[PDB]
Amino acid sequence: KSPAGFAEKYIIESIWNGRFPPGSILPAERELSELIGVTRTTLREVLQRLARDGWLTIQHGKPTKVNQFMETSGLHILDTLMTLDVDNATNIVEDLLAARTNISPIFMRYAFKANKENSERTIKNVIESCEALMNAASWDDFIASSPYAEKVLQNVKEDNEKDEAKRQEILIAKTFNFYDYMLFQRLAFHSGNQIYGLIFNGLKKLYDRVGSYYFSNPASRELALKFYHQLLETCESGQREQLPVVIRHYGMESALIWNEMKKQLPT
Amino acid sequence: KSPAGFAEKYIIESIWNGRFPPGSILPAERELSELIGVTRTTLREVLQRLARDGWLTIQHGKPTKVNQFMETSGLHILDTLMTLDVDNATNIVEDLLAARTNISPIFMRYAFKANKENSERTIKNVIESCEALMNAASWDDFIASSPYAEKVLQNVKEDNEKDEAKRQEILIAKTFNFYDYMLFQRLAFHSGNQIYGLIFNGLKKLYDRVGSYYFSNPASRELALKFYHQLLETCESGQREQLPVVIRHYGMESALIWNEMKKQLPT
Ligand SMILES: CCCCCCCCCCCCCCCC(=O)SCCNC(=O)CCNC(=O)[C@H](O)C(C)(C)COP(=O)(O)OP(=O)(O)OC[C@H]1O[C@@H](n2cnc3c(N)ncnc32)[C@H](O)[C@@H]1OP(=O)(O)O
Ligand SMILES: CCCCCCCCCCCCCCCC(=O)SCCNC(=O)CCNC(=O)[C@H](O)C(C)(C)COP(=O)(O)OP(=O)(O)OC[C@H]1O[C@@H](n2cnc3c(N)ncnc32)[C@H](O)[C@@H]1OP(=O)(O)O
Ligand SMILES: CCCCCCCCCCCCCCCC(=O)SCCNC(=O)CCNC(=O)[C@H](O)C(C)(C)COP(=O)(O)OP(=O)(O)OC[C@H]1O[C@@H](n2cnc3c(N)ncnc32)[C@H](O)[C@@H]1OP(=O)(O)O
Ligand SMILES: CCCCCCCCCCCCCCCC(=O)SCCNC(=O)CCNC(=O)[C@H](O)C(C)(C)COP(=O)(O)OP(=O)(O)OC[C@H]1O[C@@H](n2cnc3c(N)ncnc32)[C@H](O)[C@@H]1OP(=O)(O)O
Repeated sequence: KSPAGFAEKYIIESIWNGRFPPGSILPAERELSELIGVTRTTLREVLQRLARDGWLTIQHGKPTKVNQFMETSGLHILDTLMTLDVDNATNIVEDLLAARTNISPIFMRYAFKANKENSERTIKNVIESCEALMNAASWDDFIASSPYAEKVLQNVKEDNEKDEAKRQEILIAKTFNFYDYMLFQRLAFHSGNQIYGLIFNGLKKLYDRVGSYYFSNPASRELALKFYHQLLETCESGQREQLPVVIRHYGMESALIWNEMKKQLPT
Repeated sequence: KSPAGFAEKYIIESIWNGRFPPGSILPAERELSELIGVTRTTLREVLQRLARDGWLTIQHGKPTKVNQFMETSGLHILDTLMTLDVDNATNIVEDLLAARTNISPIFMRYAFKANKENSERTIKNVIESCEALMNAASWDDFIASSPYAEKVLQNVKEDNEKDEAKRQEILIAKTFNFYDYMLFQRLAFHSGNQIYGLIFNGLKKLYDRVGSYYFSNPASRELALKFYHQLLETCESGQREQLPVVIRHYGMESALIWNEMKKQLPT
């Protein structure tokens, strides 16, 4: 769908996986254009957006280079993080998603063990809210109920989509993501190790973008809700050993939904 | 024994664990002083150093406040991160160390299964250098040998300690840390998931501060080297499942060395 979007995605992912290492000089524009298979004019502007997003270093009368990162530019991994999306950084997102599956069994294990009460409260609260989000006649109906109408309206907004039916779906997606984030992030802080909770805080904007996209699929919400229940039942039963299975199982099943939805992406 | 260092440590860790949330108002200087148990004039200069380091917001005739950090200031987790050391953020560092123990079995497992050869090569490369660092007559002797004399001189420097005997010891500690970092960071990138490798990159400065301190103890170096060997044997034997045991064991033994060394910290 988008040749410009594809070129941006390729370069970014090439930098990410080390083909275009953070210090290196980018392949010549001619060779780079031939490589990715896009028009030379398209590539030349993609490089400029990519240098504004903080991936590249463009300079008059000099070879284009990949940026050094690691506080070299100062807040150089984060100014780029603001530009990350599902379209242009699919592999970066999937790595984060994989890591989320890998590490969740760790901090949720700590949380169910030292904060058995708090964990159950969190998961129950997410389940009730999500289940009230679904089942509702409309998004407004959900907001009209719910003890946290204020908190949700603060964090969930479209204000751009004007088609009533479409804005409704977007709001449902963002609201469900809102509670998915809450479940993982809050259980992360209940681990006793602030670093797990802090990671989610740092990545909330990207989290919101991918989540609002992922949970626009009804199956995504059904699967997650069912997964939340498994978490609750696993916690109250004190069955630790099942945690890595439940989470990895959900990671697998959510993976196949993700891959079906990965099709139809314009890049 | 440093009361000023303690006050700073208390405040920093209190922000970390949520007692003083990123938005909150700090307790008034007198009460905060009674609270931490340090003289208010000492606390008054500690607050000023803390506001220069980017933790607090002080204003004449107004309540001192904690800073927002998360994206509020935008990319603010780095302005504070550069000031952290073993003295003023002991608990923050211990959280990072625990997380390192928790997650290492994850990305090292991926690396041993998908990169068995490169993993063994990496571990062999680290073991040989460390064993050459030890056994060597001095740091200069290690540098005079070693195929990577240039690379190490680029990354390992004192340039401050004037006692030749003391500077020599510092260089040995920094050099061992150099290879400890290499083992974890490179196996993390060999996991296939760039995010694990990137975590170490982002925390390298703190890693170096803590490591040069930790590996200034000969037993720490002795212990780590033994651990590296076990990693090699775990990889070559293909016994992945043993990985979390080997790593948690080392986490245990390095912990008690850490705890013994925690005595004599001025804070
Ligand atoms: C706040 C905290 C979290 C922050 C985190 C947040 C993340 C928020 C997400 C946002 C996401 C957007 C921001 C992404 C921005 C990117 O950074 S993109 C991601 C890609 N980043 C990368 O660094 C690429 C990964 N790959 C690499 O770094 C390199 O390939 C490696 C792993 C360092 C090298 O791999 P290798 O094959 O094993 O090479 P190796 O044999 O080890 O030799 C390398 C060097 O070590 C030297 N060396 C080798 N052996 C020895 C020895 N025994 N002694 C001394 N030197 C030696 C070699 O001489 C060589 O020297 P150089 O010529 O390179 O200078
Ligand atoms: C870029 C890569 C990443 C980098 C990443 C950093 C990397 C790292 C290395 C650096 C190293 C330096 C290190 C620096 C150190 C620091 O500068 S940061 C130190 C700590 N910073 C923090 O932000 C810790 C913050 N902790 C907290 O905010 C809280 O403890 C928690 C855990 C999030 C909340 O606990 P909680 O009891 O479960 O709270 P909860 O029940 O959910 O209620 C809170 C809100 O949720 C709402 N709520 C509750 N139930 C519902 C419901 N059903 N529906 C809707 N709303 C609800 C409530 O209404 C309430 O609303 P608010 O009135 O507060 O606005
Ligand atoms: C933590 C903080 C991050 C959070 C950062 C926040 C930002 C986050 C971005 C967007 C946030 C939106 C979040 C809301 C919207 C959704 O919730 S989107 C949800 C969509 N779901 C996904 O994309 C799936 C994520 N990916 C995954 O969960 C994992 O990659 C999968 C699918 C479970 C695959 O697991 P895998 O270990 O990575 O790969 P795989 O080789 O197939 O599995 C290894 C198996 O072979 C064996 N094996 C182990 N190692 C190896 C090896 N190296 N080679 C071969 N075999 C191996 C193992 O035995 C294992 O089997 P079992 O352990 O079960 O016995
Ligand atoms: C993401 C960042 C990556 C890292 C990026 C590093 C960069 C940041 C700079 C530092 C880099 C310098 C490094 C170079 C210089 C050295 O090499 S310094 C190394 C010195 N060593 C240390 O400081 C010790 C590190 N700490 C550890 O390894 C682990 O905390 C320990 C010592 C193994 C113990 O932690 P633990 O496993 O979580 O707790 P533990 O009770 O002993 O055993 C686990 C049990 O606790 C229970 N538990 C229940 N609730 C909890 C809870 N809330 N918490 C803990 N355990 C719980 C569990 O049920 C669990 O059950 P089981 O395992 O028995 O089945």
